[PDB]
Amino acid sequence: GLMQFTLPVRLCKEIELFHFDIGPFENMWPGIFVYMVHRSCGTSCFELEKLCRFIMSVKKNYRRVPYHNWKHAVTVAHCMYAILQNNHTLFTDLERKGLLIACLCHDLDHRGFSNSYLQKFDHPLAALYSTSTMEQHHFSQTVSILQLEGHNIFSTLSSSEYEQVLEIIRKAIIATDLALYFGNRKQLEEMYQTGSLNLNNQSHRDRVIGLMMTACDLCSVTKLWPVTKLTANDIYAEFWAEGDEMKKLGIQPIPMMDRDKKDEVPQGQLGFYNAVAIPCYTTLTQILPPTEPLLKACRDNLSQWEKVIRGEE
Ligand SMILES: CNC(=O)c1ccncc1NC(=O)c1nc(C2CC2)ccc1Nc1cncnc1
Ligand SMILES: [Mg+2]
Ligand SMILES: [Zn+2]
Repeated sequence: GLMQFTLPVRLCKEIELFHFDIGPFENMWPGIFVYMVHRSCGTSCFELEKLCRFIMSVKKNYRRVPYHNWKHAVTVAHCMYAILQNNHTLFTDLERKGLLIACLCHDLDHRGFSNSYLQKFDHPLAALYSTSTMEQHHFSQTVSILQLEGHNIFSTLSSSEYEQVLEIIRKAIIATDLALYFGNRKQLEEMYQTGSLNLNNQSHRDRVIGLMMTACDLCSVTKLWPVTKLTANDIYAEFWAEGDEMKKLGIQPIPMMDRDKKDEVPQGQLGFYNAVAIPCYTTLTQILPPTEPLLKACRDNLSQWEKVIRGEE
């Protein structure tokens, strides 16, 4: 109860910045995450005996994939933590509790394949969920772990606070289905231009949290160039594996995934930052001004990829 976590000075300072890397030491990530809950939400809002067990069950149910892994979970939670702490008043005590849990669980039991690959493979999970396949799987795994004994971190909420918090987490996890991002950004844009946006409209908050979630989920692109560059490798390791699996199914895959089209990557990154990342953070900064560091860091990296093409690295 009087048992706050501390961190090495460098981590204590660097953790409050959007562009924080959580480092190569697996065994501190749980301490980092707990620390984020305790500053973001209070020393009280989760019983330590129960949080720590939830964290360790969630670690266990991520897999050893190059990108969609436990380290990705915690990066995404960190980024959400930075947004909450720079947007201190805008969000309820419940939103704070649910969104960090949402982020930690957002990719539970991911195998490193797209919704598309399950559909073309005819994987059972595509039968049981037609759209946002992995995302309904991830929310489903999250509820399963919450029902293990000594794992209900929410035990002390009222029935209705409980239903609110699980409903936050579910929409939050679903929003990480980038297929849904595009229209969710379009609608939020139109509501901020035409000034109709209202953060007491619960359908409006929903969209906003949805964008926050896209932003956190993509936040490897808002890191210092050396981190972005090296995470790009991890994401492509998965893509090229999927491309290989597409070919096995006798389907020439999209070039993003053809490991014989490695040359076309830097142009592909350009396309992506232009089509997706820049738009995401632009609209996010438009809505939540204190998140600009994300847009600035995104732009730097876009520029770093322009320099790649021009032969300058
Ligand atoms: C939707 N279009 C495309 O996904 C795209 C197209 C052409 N090339 C690349 C593309 N996607 C990505 O690069 C990418 N995608 C994603 C999710 C799967 C969708 C997440 C992070 C990414 N980048 C990244 C991350 N961390 C460090 N460096 C880079
Ligand atoms: Mg995902
Ligand atoms: Zn993710």
